[PDB]
Amino acid sequence: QPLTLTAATTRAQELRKQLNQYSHEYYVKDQPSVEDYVYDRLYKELVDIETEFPDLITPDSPTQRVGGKVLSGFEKAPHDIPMYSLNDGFSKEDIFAFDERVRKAIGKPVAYCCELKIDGLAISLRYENGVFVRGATRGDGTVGENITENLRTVRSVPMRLTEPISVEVRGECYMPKQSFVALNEEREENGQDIFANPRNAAAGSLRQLDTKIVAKRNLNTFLYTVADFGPMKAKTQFEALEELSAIGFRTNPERQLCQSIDEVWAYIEEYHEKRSTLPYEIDGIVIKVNEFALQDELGFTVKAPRWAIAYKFPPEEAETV
Ligand SMILES: NC(=O)c1ccc[n+]([C@@H]2O[C@H](COP(=O)([O-])OP(=O)(O)OC[C@H]3O[C@@H](n4cnc5c(N)ncnc54)[C@H](O)[C@@H]3O)[C@@H](O)[C@H]2O)c1
Repeated sequence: QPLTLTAATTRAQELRKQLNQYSHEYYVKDQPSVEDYVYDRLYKELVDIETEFPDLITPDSPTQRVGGKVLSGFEKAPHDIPMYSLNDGFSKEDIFAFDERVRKAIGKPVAYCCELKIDGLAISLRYENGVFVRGATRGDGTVGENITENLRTVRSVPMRLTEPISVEVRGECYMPKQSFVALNEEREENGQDIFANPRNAAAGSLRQLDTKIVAKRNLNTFLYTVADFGPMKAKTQFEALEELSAIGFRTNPERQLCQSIDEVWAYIEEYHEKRSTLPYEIDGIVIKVNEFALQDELGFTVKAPRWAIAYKFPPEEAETV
């Protein structure tokens, strides 16, 4: 073990503080001081040390936490069903290793429902008898910020479902490139810190206390998770996407159900190219175990599901100069 117990402990402490500090600025202030990959590199090191010396994992470690503390100002939005993060992949190997773990837990190969990781803000919508009653941010996974109002200024968010059914679903809220571009040119004239990336613009907007502003910003959505099914009958993630659409939610069409891990990778390769042709920023791919009975079997860890993995994409910005 290249690292000695002392070297890893001290390193894990440095890493824990440094990373925690950065999370606070990124979630609790939507004003990060470091690039996302700088954070990711450091985060990845912590994970390696924690994996090499599990005895060093502490409750305060960022590996044990999701998102961040709620931005006071708004009303607290407890989550009846917890929200999480996802485990990341940065190589074809990671994708294959993930498949390898799954196969070992299921005992056979499984088909994956692949989707584009829409780069925006995480949201949760609550419906009671077809009526939109609450919209929330992910927060720290157990308590978000109530942003129902703000969310009602968004066209795609349906006010009443197609059936007077009660359900809870999650998805993403974003700002198309088209508008990110525009908005900024405007803010510049108003001498305001033009938004860094489409992600922070959306987050900066939705977490704005004055809906008056929010309304004019122009955001869209994509729903991809059913938290509380109510009377929904889908047994697979691929079906749930159809059902979510069918009851009135906007859902992303690029999804593809893959029967082999080779197909998953090709899907990843594919959209990594088409990327530019899309009107919305995507920060990767989300590979999901299609069968729900199986997702239940795999379960979650303190921070993320075992039945999914997110292949990360550097922002096209960094692939285009
Ligand atoms: N620069 C910094 O200081 C700093 C600090 C903290 C975190 N970060 C960044 O935050 C991110 C990690 O936080 P994260 O919890 O979002 O981890 P993650 O990037 O692995 O995220 C998954 C999230 O993506 C979303 N998503 C989009 N499309 C989806 C789909 N089809 N299916 C399922 N989910 C979908 C969900 O909202 C979900 O919470 C990284 O990009 C990291 O670099 C940066």
